[PDB]
Amino acid sequence: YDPRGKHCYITGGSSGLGKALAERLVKQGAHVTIVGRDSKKAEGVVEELKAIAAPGQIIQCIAADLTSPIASTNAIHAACKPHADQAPDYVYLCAGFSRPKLFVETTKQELKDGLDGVYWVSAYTAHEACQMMSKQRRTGKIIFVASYSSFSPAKYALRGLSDALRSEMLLHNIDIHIFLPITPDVCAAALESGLKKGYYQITD
Amino acid sequence: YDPRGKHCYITGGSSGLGKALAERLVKQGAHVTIVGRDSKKAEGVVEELKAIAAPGQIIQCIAADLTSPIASTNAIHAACKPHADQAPDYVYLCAGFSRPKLFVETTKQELKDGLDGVYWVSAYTAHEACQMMSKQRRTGKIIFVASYSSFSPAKYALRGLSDALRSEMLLHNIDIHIFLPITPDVCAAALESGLKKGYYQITD
Repeated sequence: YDPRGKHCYITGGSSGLGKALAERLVKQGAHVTIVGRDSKKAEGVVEELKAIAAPGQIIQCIAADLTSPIASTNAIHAACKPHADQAPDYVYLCAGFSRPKLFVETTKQELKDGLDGVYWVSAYTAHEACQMMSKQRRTGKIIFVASYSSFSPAKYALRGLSDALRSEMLLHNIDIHIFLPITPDVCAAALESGLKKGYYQITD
Repeated sequence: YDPRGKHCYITGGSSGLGKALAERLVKQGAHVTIVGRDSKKAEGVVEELKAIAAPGQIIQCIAADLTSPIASTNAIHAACKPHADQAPDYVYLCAGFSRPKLFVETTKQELKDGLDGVYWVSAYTAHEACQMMSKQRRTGKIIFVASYSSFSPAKYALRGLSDALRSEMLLHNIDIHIFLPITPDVCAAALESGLKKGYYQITD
């Protein structure tokens, strides 16, 4: 886990923990690609980080709804045209919304929306991510982030997919990790902490 | 947990564990409603069980894809027109398919299909189920069944929803349970076993 000079593709990088992670993955000296839906929100942060980058560091961003398989697929693909079609190395999955409610209060379309909102954002990407490194036959990491509710299912699903992959994808020699979390940049340290120390599961 | 004279609505009741459960929930003396997709498969089992029922026991079945919110919603509603619009008492969630594969091998549409296949079949029902007892303001139980992969997420999701509900729905005074499993009828005993003994989590 040496991030410097490495493509770091970070979903949800335009808000809390995801932005934080970019801040430092830059300070250290990576190529940092943030994804989000809000173009201005992200292209703002882009230039904020562009400031403190040393010249020649690719610091781009991409507007996409990562609840669409196609958007998820086109995004990661987009972010490597600059990087000579080199797959990313380190991929960070921080996209998420939390609009908490009561089961009985909730429409079925509300439930579907919340799973799409928390699971697939991470999963649809993670898929095409592996599919990329696999076929290019390169390595590098995939890092999931998790943590009245009824988003809970979606969080468990992530653990579920982490665990399935953390098995499987050591046939295509790909690291798999997951986070179980304080100013975001704190949690950011916890993560880089446990990552250099190689644990598959990481807390604060 | 006295099943006799109680509406027992059982998704996936036309195959393994779900059929088994009907066998005994009849032998004991319930009103038993099996749901499945295969009309002949189910209307077969229906009459098989109709044999061994004592007269006056409502033993019906319903063909529905429980991956549609509307099908899931119309089914449970259908199965209570005979039962004087009385919500079910005991609801058993055994619908499921397992078509195991490699992540890298899998299409994104394959993954979506597998979650729909294992989670929503149970969840879309469980929702309308509660929504029914809640608004009728009656009690009764909701029982989830769980247990290279990439159906794993969907299993974790169930545990996830079980856990969320097992909290929440003790505001609408509704029992919540879950199964973690041998001839199906074995597992069937394990379940009725731990259910009369009131544990929320049940193994074999």
